[PDB]
Amino acid sequence: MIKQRTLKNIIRATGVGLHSGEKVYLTLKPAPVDTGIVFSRTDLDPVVEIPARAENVGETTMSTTLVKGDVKVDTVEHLLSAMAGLGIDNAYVELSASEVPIMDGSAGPFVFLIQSAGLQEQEAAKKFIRIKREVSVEEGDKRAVFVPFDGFKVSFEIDFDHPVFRTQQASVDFSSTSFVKEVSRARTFGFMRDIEYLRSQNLALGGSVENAIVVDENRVLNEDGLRYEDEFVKHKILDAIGDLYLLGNSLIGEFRGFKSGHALNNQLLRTLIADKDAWEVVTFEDARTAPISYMRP
Ligand SMILES: O=C(NC[C@H]1C[C@@H](NC(=O)[C@@H]2C[C@H](F)CN2)CN1C(=O)C1CC1)c1ccc(C#Cc2ccc(CN3CCOCC3)cc2)c(F)c1
Ligand SMILES: [Zn+2]
Repeated sequence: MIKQRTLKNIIRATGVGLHSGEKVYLTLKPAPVDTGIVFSRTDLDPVVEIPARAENVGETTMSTTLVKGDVKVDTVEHLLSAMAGLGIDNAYVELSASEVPIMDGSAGPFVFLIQSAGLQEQEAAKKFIRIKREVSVEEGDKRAVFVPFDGFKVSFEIDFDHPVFRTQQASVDFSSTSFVKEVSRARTFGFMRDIEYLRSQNLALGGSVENAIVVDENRVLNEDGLRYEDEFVKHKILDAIGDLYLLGNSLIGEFRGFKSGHALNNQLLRTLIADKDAWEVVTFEDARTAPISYMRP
């Protein structure tokens, strides 16, 4: 029987918000069965908790933000990506400030910290959202789709008219490939002319070559370049896996992104949730016949 997972031990990390530039103390705690991923602003009195669910997603343009009243948690997608990748169902994420720390701009540091601490199987069936019908959303030339698939796979395409863009297309079947190996280390990227604008608007305050691929007109400015030839589209898949986990359960299905980002990802989740014909919740009493498997805890 495929069991729910939480953390074996507490994880503590320190970092900077990409946008806020604020120093932030992060604590990941075990949580009981059927808790889900709950973010917790522990710098406030009282403490403000926000389940990492589609219903709590704020209307911002820079990253995935969770909101309850006018309290926010910015840039949740890379951490939620790591949680999704390692099959963590239940955890409390405590933050000393409004923004998840950016770390190296990937999920690599999160997956390392979590796998260092280890994982704990819990005595309850892991619940999955199975895609039963195609659900798509469009806005201009951008598309995001859910397709039925006996497993979990993400296909992504970006199309920048830019000398730096390499393959802009990638597909990964996670039933037969590591989230860790393939996608976790893939860093966010910023173009010089966007970074200049965002800086002029007091955004990108934490950004550096240490936590982002910096792309001018022609080339990566980072001194050690790219971690993968296809790091850009790999990072888009990382962002998708993070937004997909706002469903609050691992997906049995395929996601296809074409020039998609968090706004359209959020639109897809909300239409999927609304269309109960297109999805159901399943458990697996026998992992040997399940279409997905997880790493030894
Ligand atoms: O939002 C940024 N990139 C968005 C990229 C990545 C991807 N989205 C994601 O990954 C989502 C969104 C979040 F990124 C996380 N998940 C999709 N996407 C796009 O579609 C872009 C074409 C629009 C971004 C990244 C780094 C910095 C940065 C920075 C920075 C600022 C200053 C300096 C200092 N420089 C020193 C040298 O002289 C210039 C300044 C260095 C880096 C920044 F200001 C902005
Ligand atoms: Zn990202």
